[PDB]
Amino acid sequence: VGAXAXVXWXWXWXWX
Amino acid sequence: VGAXAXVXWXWXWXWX
Repeated sequence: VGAXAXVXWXWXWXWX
Repeated sequence: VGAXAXVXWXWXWXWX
């Protein structure tokens, strides 16, 4: 979660 | 991964 990969910013799901 | 939860900083595994 949050920032990098997963649920949030960068990779996987959400933004970036 | 990275910063928040998962593999890295904050929650789950790594630091914080």
